[PDB]
Order: sequence, then structure tokens, then C-alpha cells
Amino acid sequence: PLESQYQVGPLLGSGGFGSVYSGIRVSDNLPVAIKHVEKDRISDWGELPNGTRVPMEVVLLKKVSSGFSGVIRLLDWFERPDSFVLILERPEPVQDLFDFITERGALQEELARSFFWQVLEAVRHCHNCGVLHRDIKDENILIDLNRGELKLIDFGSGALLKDTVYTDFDGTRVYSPPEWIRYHRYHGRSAAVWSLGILLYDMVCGDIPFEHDEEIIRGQVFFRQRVSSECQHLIRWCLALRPSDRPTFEEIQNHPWMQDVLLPQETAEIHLH
Ligand SMILES: CCN(CC)CCCCN1c2ccccc2Oc2ccc(Cl)cc21
Repeated sequence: PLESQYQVGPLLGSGGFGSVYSGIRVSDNLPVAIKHVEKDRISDWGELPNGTRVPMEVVLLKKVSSGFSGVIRLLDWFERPDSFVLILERPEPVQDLFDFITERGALQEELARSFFWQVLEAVRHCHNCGVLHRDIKDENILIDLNRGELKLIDFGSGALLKDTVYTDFDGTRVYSPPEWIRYHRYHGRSAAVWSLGILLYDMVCGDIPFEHDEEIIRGQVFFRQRVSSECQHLIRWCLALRPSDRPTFEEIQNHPWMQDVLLPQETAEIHLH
């Protein structure tokens, strides 16, 4: 029933996540993304409530897709002989943060604050639903350009949240924390805070702080652009080498630099229209 119920359009992208195409739901003209993944190329599986075997990505998406979140929500999925096909939300118009930064260069602090705050709310939501994303970065963040609302994509590299150690990582090396590099061991939250550190630096600097492993192990941050003393502090605190020196999400959200954030609407007025 799938090829009848959604109207396929252009290819939006392809990579390690499969092939995403633009789509329109026939029922009510809703714009959507259709994501095809080959069964052969799924290393991590799981099983939902009703007890059937699906890719872990579907498990995790189902857990975060209730209500309004800053997460692109799963609407439906289909199994095919050799692929799995996912129907997700599609903002119209849209741009990933990587392209946005690549185009507009480093971001005014006011804008980064809105954006980063929103990311934090989304990641909190995920954690609160028992999900760990494990691959927070600019290319997994979409911007609805009209509403100013940021939205997270690309689960599995994700996992269920747990308080024990993780000894596996199939996310992005340059966003991985020193404890992963050295010891092949990390804990979800503190490793998330690291990657948010990198995210925030990316936003205000136009580029990621570390390229090689030795730079990560060293954990030392130079600023090529004018960035406020308070923003530099927050960045360095998130990028603390010892995980227990890193802030909690609460501590991040109460940090002086995170004060008087703009709402999404007004962010777009000022910065995207
Ligand atoms: C490469 C260019 N851009 C798109 C503007 C980023 C790739 C986005 C592909 N993608 C995507 C990539 C990886 C996992 C899920 C994904 O779901 C999506 C949902 C909705 C949209 Cl619009 C896009 C995705």
C-alpha cells in the first residue's frame, strides 16, 4: 500500500543513513521525508512493544515521536523484501545547520543562543524518553526557516539511555569525547555534553574545534573569531576532559550565557527573514 499512499519526489540526500526522498502524503498534502535503508546495511536491531524485529532506529523514533518535540517525528514505516522505509516529518522550507553555517559563516551569539537552547530542549526530550542520540552535530539538525524551530534527525547511531558504560560508538569521531578516544568507554550524558560543546563552538566559530585525535586528547580550544568571555567559558566547561568536570543540562541551561534566549518565531524574524 506504500507507493499508492505517498507521492515520491526528488532525492534530498543519501549517506550512511540511506536515501531520503521528498514526499507528499496523498491523504492531506502533508510534506514528508521518505527514508529507505537496505536490510543488509543495518548493524543494530531491536524489537517494539508488540514484539516484532525492526531496526533500532524505529524503536528509538517511536519512543520520541509522541507529542511535540524538537525531534523530526516518525509518522509511519514499511517493511519491504530488502529495505525498510520510514516516513518522517518534513519542514517546508528547510535547511540543515551544516549548510546554514557553511553559507552564512559563524553565527551571531543571539542566534547561536536560540539555536543551541533549542537543541538542548530536544536532547533533554530524547533523554527524558529513554533515548540517547549519540550523533548530535550540525548535519543532524534541520532549521524550519519560517518558524525558527530546530529539529533533530538521525537516530541509530542512537541507543537506549542507561546509566552503565557504553563500549560501542558508531557516531562521528570529531564529535566523540576524549574518554572514547583513549579508553573506548563513555557514559551517555557526559558524552552528549562533550558533543554539545563541539556544537556550540561550531556555531559561534564557523567550524569544529578539533580535527585529529591528539587535539581531542589535549582538549585545548583556540578561538579564531571574536566570542564573548561568557560564551568561551560555557564551551570550555562542556569540553572539560574529565567527564565529571562537565556540566549537567541544567547547569548549561542556567549558565549566564544562556539567559534571555529568544523564542523561535522572533529568532526567524530577526535572523532568517
Ligand atoms: C544533505 C542535505 N540536507 C537536507 C536539506 C540534509 C540531509 C537530510 C536527510 N534527512 C535525514 C538524514 C539522516 C537520517 C534521517 C533523515 O531524515 C530526514 C527527514 C527530513 C528531512 Cl527534510 C531530511 C532528512
